Amino acid sequence: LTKEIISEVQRMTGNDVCCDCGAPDPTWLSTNLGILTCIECSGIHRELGVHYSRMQSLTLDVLGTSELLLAKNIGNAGFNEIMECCLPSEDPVKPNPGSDMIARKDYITAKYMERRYARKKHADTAAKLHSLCEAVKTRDIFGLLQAYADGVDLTEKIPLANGHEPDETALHLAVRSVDRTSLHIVDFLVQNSGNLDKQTGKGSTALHYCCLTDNAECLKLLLRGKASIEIANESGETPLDIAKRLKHEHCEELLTQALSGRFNSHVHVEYEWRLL
Ligand SMILES: [Zn+2]
Repeated sequence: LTKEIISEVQRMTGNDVCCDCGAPDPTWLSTNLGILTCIECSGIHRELGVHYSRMQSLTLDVLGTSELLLAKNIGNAGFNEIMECCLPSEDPVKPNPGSDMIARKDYITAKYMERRYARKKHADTAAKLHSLCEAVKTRDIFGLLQAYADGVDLTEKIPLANGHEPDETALHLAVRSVDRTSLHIVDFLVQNSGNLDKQTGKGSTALHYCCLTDNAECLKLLLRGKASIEIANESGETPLDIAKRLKHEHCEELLTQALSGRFNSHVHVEYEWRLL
């Protein structure tokens, strides 16, 4: 299963060269970005910290299918189309397979931390948030990626007109609007948001939302991201309380596992991998 998704990921057009230096056959995956790098560039990404890039060997390490949602939907070509859109013209800034560590470090820092080569699309804040909102509603992963390239705050409230509760973020919206074909939209937000605990005007966190609709797959992504299970909504309920009350067994079992400090390592989720 995971092996079949990995071979698919490796065969994606553009995934045959390291995202950052061109080295052939990259095998290191940045799970929150859906891209593949050579081992050398991989070493620099590790230094950036999990708030920027979470590395794992695609062919050597054991992975939960949930960690391949982004790899399956993004890929080097698509990612670089946005992140290297403004790479210098007559100034060969991008490292090549023979480049030293100092050179990869300077480029990788500028590319990912500074976003020096990304296409800055939107005319700031207001626009950025609106595009993020639309990207989620249309389930467009590259639209989410662009918002992230523009440096949008993924945890900020979005200009949503008919939200379920006031002050929803893109994560609240994503959780209640994605399905088996679009879990990766929720995943992108979970792996690139520093705070998965934002609350609606009624104190609801994305976890609460998951329990209200018995969305166990989104719930699994959130727990993997260590969203806090003890935050209560304005009525005093925690997500576990909601799950019990509505009798949503799967959600109850998952939250109870987490509550007892025994939650899953390699998190698998039901998704339309389309590997037939
Ligand atoms: Zn490389």
